[PDB]
Amino acid sequence: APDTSVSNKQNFSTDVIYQIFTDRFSDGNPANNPTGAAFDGTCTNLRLYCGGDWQGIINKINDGYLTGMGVTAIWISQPVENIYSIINYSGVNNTAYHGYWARDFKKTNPAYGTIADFQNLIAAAHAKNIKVIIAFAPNHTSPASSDQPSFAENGRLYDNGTLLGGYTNDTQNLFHHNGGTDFSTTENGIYKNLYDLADLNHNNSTVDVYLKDAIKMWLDLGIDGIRMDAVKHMPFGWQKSFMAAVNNYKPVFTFGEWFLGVNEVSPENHKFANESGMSLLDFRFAQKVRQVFRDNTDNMYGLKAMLEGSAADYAQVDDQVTFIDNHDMERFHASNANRRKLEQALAFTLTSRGVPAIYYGTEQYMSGGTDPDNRARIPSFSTSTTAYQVIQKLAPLRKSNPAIAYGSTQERWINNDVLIYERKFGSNVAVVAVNRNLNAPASISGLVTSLPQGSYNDVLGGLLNGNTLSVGSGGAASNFTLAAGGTAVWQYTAATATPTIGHVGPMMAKPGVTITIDGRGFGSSKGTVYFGTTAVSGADITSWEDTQIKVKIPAVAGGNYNIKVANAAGTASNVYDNFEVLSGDQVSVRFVVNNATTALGQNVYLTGSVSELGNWDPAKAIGPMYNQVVYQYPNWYYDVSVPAGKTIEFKFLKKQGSTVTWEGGSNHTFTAPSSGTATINVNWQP
Ligand SMILES: OC[C@H]1O[C@H](O[C@H]2[C@H](O)[C@@H](O)[C@@H](O[C@H]3[C@H](O)[C@@H](O)[C@@H](O[C@H]4[C@H](O)[C@@H](O)[C@@H](O[C@H]5[C@H](O)[C@@H](O)[C@@H](O[C@H]6[C@H](O)[C@@H](O)[C@@H](O[C@H]7[C@H](O)[C@@H](O)[C@H](O)O[C@@H]7CO)O[C@@H]6CO)O[C@@H]5CO)O[C@@H]4CO)O[C@@H]3CO)O[C@@H]2CO)[C@H](O)[C@@H](O)[C@@H]1O
Ligand SMILES: OC[C@H]1O[C@H](O[C@H]2[C@H](O)[C@@H](O)[C@@H](O[C@H]3[C@H](O)[C@@H](O)[C@@H](O[C@H]4[C@H](O)[C@@H](O)[C@H](O)O[C@@H]4CO)O[C@@H]3CO)O[C@@H]2CO)[C@H](O)[C@@H](O)[C@@H]1O
Ligand SMILES: OC[C@H]1O[C@H](O[C@H]2[C@H](O)[C@@H](O)[C@@H](O[C@H]3[C@H](O)[C@@H](O)[C@@H](O[C@H]4[C@H](O)[C@@H](O)[C@H](O)O[C@@H]4CO)O[C@@H]3CO)O[C@@H]2CO)[C@H](O)[C@@H](O)[C@@H]1O
Ligand SMILES: OC[C@H]1O[C@H](O[C@H]2[C@H](O)[C@@H](O)[C@@H](O)O[C@@H]2CO)[C@H](O)[C@@H](O)[C@@H]1O
Ligand SMILES: [Ca+2]
Ligand SMILES: [Ca+2]
Ligand SMILES: [Ca+2]
Repeated sequence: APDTSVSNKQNFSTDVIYQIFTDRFSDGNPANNPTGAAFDGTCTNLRLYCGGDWQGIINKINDGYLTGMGVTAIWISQPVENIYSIINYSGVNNTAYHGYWARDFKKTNPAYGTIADFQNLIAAAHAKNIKVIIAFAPNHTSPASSDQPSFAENGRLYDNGTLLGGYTNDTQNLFHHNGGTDFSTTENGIYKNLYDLADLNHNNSTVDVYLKDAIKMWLDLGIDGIRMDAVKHMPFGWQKSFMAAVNNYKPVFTFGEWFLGVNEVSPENHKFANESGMSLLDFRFAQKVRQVFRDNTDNMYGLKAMLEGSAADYAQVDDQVTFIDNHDMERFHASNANRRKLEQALAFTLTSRGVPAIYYGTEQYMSGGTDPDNRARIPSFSTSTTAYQVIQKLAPLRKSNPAIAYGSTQERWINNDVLIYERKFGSNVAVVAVNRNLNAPASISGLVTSLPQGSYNDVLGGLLNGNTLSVGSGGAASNFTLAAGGTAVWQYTAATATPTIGHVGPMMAKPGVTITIDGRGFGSSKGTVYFGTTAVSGADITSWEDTQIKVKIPAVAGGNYNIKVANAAGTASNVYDNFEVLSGDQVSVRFVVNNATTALGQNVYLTGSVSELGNWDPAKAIGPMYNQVVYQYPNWYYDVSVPAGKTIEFKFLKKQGSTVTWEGGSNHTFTAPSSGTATINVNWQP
């Protein structure tokens, strides 16, 4: 099958996602609607259930609303059963309409539908070439109070109907009891509760095994991707072991929600996306786009800087999920704003690197403040809005032109208000011009591109006041006027002679697992696949065609490898780096080191005899470790994904910048559990 096939669960770069807030999209089955004080059929009270369900989504898939727009993927509110409580937060009733207050990760939220309904959704979507992503929020259960067990459902967690425990009298320590986070530090936000939500303790074996078994149930139901919620608030090491469980079973595109504020560039964020096994929602992209196209707090130079910086900071920038708004922030389109601002932001996002995700209702020019005002019921299913047409015209390009899906990004023309950028992959090219100034046109002279000589029509057909482009020899474009608010897209596609890799997924797994290599120019005959210097050919290459290769990871030592392929003739492709071969199945283990004193700025890290611990390379040591919440300085702790059942030697380090101080004595040693969790507690050796 080609890279663009709906069956490709490992690559969403050729797709356009539609963010569906289930309760607010379409009530296709009034019979499953909640009743009484928990429901408002008019959807005036945005904190109660309005009735939106999976049958509704199926209907909108079948009547062409989404397909007519060029949407090829959707994500939905967490499908698992939520609490049924109607919580009164200071005179206002609140329900779990949003799906984030889970009580049973192995059952469905009856308001959205039954397991049968979910199966029907997966089937209907796939029949229309639409992939399905589910939100999954394993960070917590629901609102709770340990002193007041009668409040809500006391954050109780059930295992397919069987009660495991609640927040009160939690002798099993299924949850954290460290108060609520104040977001002061990453550690603080991980081991303390978000709001009043009962924080799950992933170091508890029951919780660990339960959640991994739960996600596998959904994987078996045929989901195509996972949107991990609140990933900045769960142990990064545990999450890596979670992604390993997923990838070593049935790998599907996974990305997490890690909020970044305006002007926030986070090295931790980058590292997480680069080493966790999942990518992230591109807040850096979203926030900059809002600054430039919505709030006028930065110009095109800032947009360019974001594009160049992110392409260098994220190992796989093409896996970051882009957007201009979501279910938490104010909708991009302000009531009194010119609609062209939204239309340009959409065009920009749809033609830029990554995986575009459009919040439901954006195309209907919905406006709204922060939660819950940004969650109104979609007011119309009109295909006649300009925004709907913009998406309809550009979304399909991610499938037809690989430069959009996998291409590099290069600024070709720029000033305060104008940015003309080029996407290029193999012989494929796309050039996009955007003039955010709604009052002043710009004279574009001296524009040079990789487009072959010829005349190019605006893919938007002038919808956003674009124009035709005339390209002479050398890719030089004839002088033209870019209209005020003008947005144009010019593109070129052609066969690529040389094998070219545009995407690889998953990027982390143990040997034997099948990975998907997408691109162009692979040829129809099986070639060779390289993991570092190791060559793979023949039987282990399950399938091979021009745009997609399915190949099993060879039994090489755990570590980071460059991926490369060669066609049957022996011509080598470009290198796709940062592939992590795991040393085997993974388990999450908590390491605790006692009496490790340090100077301000100096932190403790973990190093060891397996790749999961950096193979004794301080530059790849695990950390910085924590020392405030679960354990207190001079004691440090950290949760780490390590190969199950392996005997591992390790030591702790104290690092100040790249300056390292090693534990003295012999290495510490332990054998990781075969499944579940474990805690290894040792003393710092001088
Ligand atoms: O021994 C003393 C005492 O200890 C214990 O009590 C402590 C608690 O255990 C501890 O958690 C802590 O609770 C307090 C909080 O720290 C504090 O912040 C405060 O919480 C308020 C909050 O400040 C209010 O704003 C309000 O919250 C609102 C939000 O503002 C709304 O936006 C909304 O939210 C929900 C969203 O609508 C949902 O979509 C979803 O959000 C998800 C996002 O959409 C998604 O993108 C993201 O990634 O993930 C999100 C989560 O899935 O869920 C949101 C949360 O439900 O609605 C909420 C609710 O109205 O209200 C909260 C609650 O009041 O006050 C807390 C109570 O004090 O501190 C306690 C005291 O130290 C013991 O439990 C106790 O018995 C002991 O006596
Ligand atoms: O995000 C919050 C902060 O995180 C990081 O801070 C960590 C430090 O870099 C790391 O050294 C350690 O800090 C411990 C000190 O090493 C240790 O000496 C002692 O600190 C003393 C201090 O020496 C003394 O001068 C002062 O009067 O009292 C301090 C005791 O509170 O304990 C420290 C731990 O409490 O761990 C820190 C994380 O907990 C970032 O480096 C920092 O910039 C962030 O603000
Ligand atoms: O990769 C080949 C070798 O791998 C393994 O060796 C690793 C060690 O097992 C591991 O402990 C660590 O070694 C560090 C020491 O633990 C640490 O004490 C220090 O050693 C200093 C020593 O303190 C000092 O007295 C002496 O003068 O210099 C030593 C350094 O040469 O740093 C060590 C790291 O440089 O990392 C080792 C890998 O680098 C296998 O155990 C070994 O058999 C293999 O040959
Ligand atoms: O002609 C090559 C040149 O094209 C672009 O330069 C633009 C510049 O961005 C505009 O602001 C204005 O000064 O016109 C120039 C072309 O004459 C590229 O930005 C530049 O890197 C490239 O060399
Ligand atoms: Ca319904
Ligand atoms: Ca947490
Ligand atoms: Ca890369």
